[PDB]
Amino acid sequence: PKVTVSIKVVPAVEDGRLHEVIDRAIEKISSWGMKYEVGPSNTTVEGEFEEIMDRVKELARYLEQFAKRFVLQLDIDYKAGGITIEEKVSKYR
Amino acid sequence: PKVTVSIKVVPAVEDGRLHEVIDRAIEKISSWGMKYEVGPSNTTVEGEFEEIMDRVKELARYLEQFAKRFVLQLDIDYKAGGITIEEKVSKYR
Amino acid sequence: MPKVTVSIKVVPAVEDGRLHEVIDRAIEKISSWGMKYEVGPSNTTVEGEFEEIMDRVKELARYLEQFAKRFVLQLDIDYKAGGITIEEKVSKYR
Amino acid sequence: PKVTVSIKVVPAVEDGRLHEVIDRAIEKISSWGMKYEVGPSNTTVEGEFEEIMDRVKELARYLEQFAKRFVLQLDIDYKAGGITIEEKVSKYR
Repeated sequence: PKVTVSIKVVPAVEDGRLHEVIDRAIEKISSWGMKYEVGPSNTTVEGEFEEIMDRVKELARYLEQFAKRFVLQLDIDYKAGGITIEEKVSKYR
Repeated sequence: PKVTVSIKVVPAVEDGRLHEVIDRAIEKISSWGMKYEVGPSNTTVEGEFEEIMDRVKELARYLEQFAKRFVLQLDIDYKAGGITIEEKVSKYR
Repeated sequence: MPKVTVSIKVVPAVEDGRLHEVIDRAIEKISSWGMKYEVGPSNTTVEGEFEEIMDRVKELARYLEQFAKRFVLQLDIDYKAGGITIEEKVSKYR
Repeated sequence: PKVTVSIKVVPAVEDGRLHEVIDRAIEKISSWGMKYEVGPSNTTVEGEFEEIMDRVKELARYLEQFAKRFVLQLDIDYKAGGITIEEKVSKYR
């Protein structure tokens, strides 16, 4: 199935670099070719679950060059038969 | 100084009724008078920290009439001197 | 009478080498609340009355700003009408 | 180098079925052979990042037989050179 996965990076860097590491994470996520939405606290991608999990492997390795330590959080909405961003939000927009 | 607080409610109810509990939470959050944004995974409010914490107390009691069991998650971005939704997202918008 | 559990995670925007002092102060502060608590690898879980914990969280945030000008603070609340406890969720495994 | 990954499952089922789905998840996690710790809110594994991400793919598919909709949350502590459960908790135990 197609699912949604919200991704948050919290790097262990001095706060003046915080936003920058996050920008690299967002840019990387945007390269995946999947529908995505940047929010105030996370970035949500919509796509096939196993592909996203593989992309998350690449994202973590990529982020090492910018931050030696970071928290990476995934919030997955897993639904048999699929769930999309629009099904979750369109009613409130 | 403001903070952002992203709020996620995950009720223990059959999938068919998920959307209803969430609707009520979003409706209640919209009543607070604070700037807010509904995302696919959470709803983010911007405002004064202690007031938001008091509003969260009210939200949880309110939700109990719709779901007897739920997960409530707050992701708070706390910055001395304040932080806003725009400072976090506007460059992607 | 009804309790909730609330797991608390602090992630400070400080260099890796200072992460642990902020977290230590957070844990020390949580332990002063008098509530049953358990420190885990990723968070610290308290069991107690919901509104009291929310008020303690207000104090926690103010307290922590001395040690870190910017931090993420995450709460994961298990809310159950009539109450839920740590033991009801983990005793099976311990 | 290891990471720690804290896993939370929140199924969209009635409250009476909730702890059961979670037990199935914990049992499956225990089959991975990795050091793990069950807590009140999540179960933390320590091991190699990419292997854990592949086990998470299997976990989601497995859980589908019990709950057709669920939230699955990963909180990953990622450190250059590795990080362990003991490094994170042993000071407070």
